[PDB]
Amino acid sequence: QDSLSFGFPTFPSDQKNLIFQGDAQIKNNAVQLTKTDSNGNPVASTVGRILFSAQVHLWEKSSSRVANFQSQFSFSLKSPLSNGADGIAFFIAPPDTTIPSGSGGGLLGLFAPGTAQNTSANQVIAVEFDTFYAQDSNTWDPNYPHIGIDVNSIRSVKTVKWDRRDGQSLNVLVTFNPSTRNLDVVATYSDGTRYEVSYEVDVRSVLPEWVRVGFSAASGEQYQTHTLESWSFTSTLLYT
Amino acid sequence: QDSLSFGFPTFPSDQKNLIFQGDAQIKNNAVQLTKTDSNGNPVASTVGRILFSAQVHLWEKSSSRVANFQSQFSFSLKSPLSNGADGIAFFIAPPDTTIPSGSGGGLLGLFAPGTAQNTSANQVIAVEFDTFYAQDSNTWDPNYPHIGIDVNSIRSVKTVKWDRRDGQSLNVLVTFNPSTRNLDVVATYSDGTRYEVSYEVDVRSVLPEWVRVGFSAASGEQYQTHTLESWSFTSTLLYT
Ligand SMILES: OC[C@H]1O[C@H](O)[C@@H](O)[C@@H](O)[C@@H]1O
Ligand SMILES: OC[C@H]1O[C@H](O)[C@@H](O)[C@@H](O)[C@@H]1O
Ligand SMILES: [Ca+2]
Ligand SMILES: [Ca+2]
Ligand SMILES: [Mn+2]
Ligand SMILES: [Mn+2]
Repeated sequence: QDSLSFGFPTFPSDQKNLIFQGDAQIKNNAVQLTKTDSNGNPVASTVGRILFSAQVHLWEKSSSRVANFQSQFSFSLKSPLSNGADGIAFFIAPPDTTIPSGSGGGLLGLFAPGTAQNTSANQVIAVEFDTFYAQDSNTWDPNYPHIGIDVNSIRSVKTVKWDRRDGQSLNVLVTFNPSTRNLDVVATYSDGTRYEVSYEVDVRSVLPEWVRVGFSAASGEQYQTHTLESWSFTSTLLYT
Repeated sequence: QDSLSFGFPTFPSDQKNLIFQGDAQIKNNAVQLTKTDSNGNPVASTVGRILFSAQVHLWEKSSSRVANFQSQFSFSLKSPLSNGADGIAFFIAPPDTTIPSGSGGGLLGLFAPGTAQNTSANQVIAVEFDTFYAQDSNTWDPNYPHIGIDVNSIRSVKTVKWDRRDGQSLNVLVTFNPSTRNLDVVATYSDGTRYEVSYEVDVRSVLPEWVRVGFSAASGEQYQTHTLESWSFTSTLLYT
């Protein structure tokens, strides 16, 4: 289809169109990307991702068209630790994408250690909300919590300072305009605090014509829940 | 998802989200539901169907909601014969539906011969565009071409006389309003000739909560091409 849209105002346990990978599962009408024990507390060493089952037609070689897409979602992170980790990301990848071996912790379930900073070795565009930046292990990160735009590498092409707020929902709107090739991210907390970051990228040179969209999160030695609360997505092919 | 929408203005050969069954295949930017020969001519004894791959949440018991949905599509029928057969149908059925054994010809690839008129044995709602009605083999049909609403039986609960026009595209809008439980069908040719048929039906008592939607067509001894040219669909769960 040239156009596709879907909306999850909440996530009831009865799901048919989500691909669950790793530890991801539905609990209390939300998607818990990372594992929680019986009491709902976060645990270490866990990775989980979800993908929408239908493939999205991102661009079409034959017709010179590229999709205009918008992804709106909300999530919250909670941890009793002072340094909850590692973060959650909205991502776009080839349809057969699976969790790479050893992609836990700071790799966010998106990259393999050996090629995490090798741009010619990956095909992924992701928007990360990264809460762990210890310079000794997450050497590629700026030294503070941040929102980053990742294009084929865990070392973000761009980051902006962000504040992690325990148990508070962050609403995010990610949009891509094929005319300007701008990928824009706008995130807000309920008190109006706003974060914005934009990057120009030709998706046709990074991803295949058909892709799958979803979310990924992970926790290494440090941990926190990564709860996806709602998600709506729309995409339509346009002449450029 | 509570809401789902997709649009196919045309059908390029590179499809990823369609389930093809029987003889259905893409050809010249359209879906040819029934088999054609090397030159594009329709042939006898063929059945074909397509279904969109993502499942539609038609109703939700826990919340007492039922979806409002709209399906718009256009198709054309062509045949060397003056009495082409057998017809095309838009249908909604359980997700695992497959072509029933012996469902060719007048059964339109939707019902099994032995239970075609047994309402307690089927789970399907279909809107048929039936061009063949000989009473020796299609004993359940009115004696004229017709559009019909089928609820668990090949013997339509409601029909309207219709005119088959060789090679002309018919534009169809099928809508279901949960507030009134009315399934409405409006079909029009480009010159403005219009046909309408509606029926009140509680989808909750006929189909499961999750379903798949698609099209089916067949040709028995008499034949014609059944070309699906475009298709758009949208569904939204509503409390009514
Ligand atoms: O969880 C914090 C931290 O723990 C370990 O050091 C590794 O798993 C890192 O990749 C991760 O960033
Ligand atoms: O095609 C016309 C007619 O041919 C045969 O008689 C059978 O396949 C019927 O079911 C069909 O309606
Ligand atoms: Ca990090
Ligand atoms: Ca018939
Ligand atoms: Mn980072
Ligand atoms: Mn009929």
